[PDB]
Amino acid sequence: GHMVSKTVEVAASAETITSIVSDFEAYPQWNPEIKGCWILARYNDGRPSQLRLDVEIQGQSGVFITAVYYPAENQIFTMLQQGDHFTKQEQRFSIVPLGPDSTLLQVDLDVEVKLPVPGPMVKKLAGETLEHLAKALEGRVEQLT
Amino acid sequence: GHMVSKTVEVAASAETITSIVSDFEAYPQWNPEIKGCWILARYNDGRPSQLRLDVEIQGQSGVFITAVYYPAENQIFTMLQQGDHFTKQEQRFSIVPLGPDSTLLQVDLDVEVKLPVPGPMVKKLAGETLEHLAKALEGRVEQLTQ
Repeated sequence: GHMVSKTVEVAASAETITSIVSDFEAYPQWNPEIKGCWILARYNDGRPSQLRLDVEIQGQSGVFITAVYYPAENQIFTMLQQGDHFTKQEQRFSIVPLGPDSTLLQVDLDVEVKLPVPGPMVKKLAGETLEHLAKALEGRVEQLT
Repeated sequence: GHMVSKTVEVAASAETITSIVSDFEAYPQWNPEIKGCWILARYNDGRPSQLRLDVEIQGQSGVFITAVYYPAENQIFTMLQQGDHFTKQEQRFSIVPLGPDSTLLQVDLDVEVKLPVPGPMVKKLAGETLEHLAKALEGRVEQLTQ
């Protein structure tokens, strides 16, 4: 079980969506499956380079220690360093402008689990995570608009 | 949250104690309340520079992210960067050889808790943690010695 992807159109500008995806410590305010987030380290330009995320994995609480990379202007790439449940979690956000106030958010999620869970079930659970993330982001956009 | 200290004489060489204390990922094997420990980053010489420590108490999990320093050749100094319940946790291990086969372990622990727990109560709990580690290290030494 491995890479799943989700594209969703959001009713906000590309810079607003990039700001939401980049405001990691505000994740618990609008994402139900992230209960806490702490910036552990920052690059020399101040951008967060390492995070702690308190997450809910199928209802279990879990802790992720994650590295953050910035491939391009409207792109964010996170890489799990050590976490509960998963041996690998690589997530790429790509923010593609549509119109002045509309944006395509494209999310790739790349996971490997510690327990020998069957392939289709891993991709189903990762797809559900992206489905919920998109709905949570929609709510955050409406709250700020 | 004033600093608490513990000195214990251990019946093992300095190289044995240094190896036990430095083997961070083996901590769960001899500490019952530590469920996991992972090296997150290393210095350029390979020595770990950052750790994740998972503790469990009454089935309740806690996670600590700590930086590791080597201030002197016989010293290991850890500084909590972010953890549950604590705003500060600075712990220093100093390993000094005594006789041909025993060594002195010096541990200082300086903690701050998030809740407004009174100072004297924090230091009492920190002192209990050090006894607790000292007894656990004693067991690990006996388990690892001939």
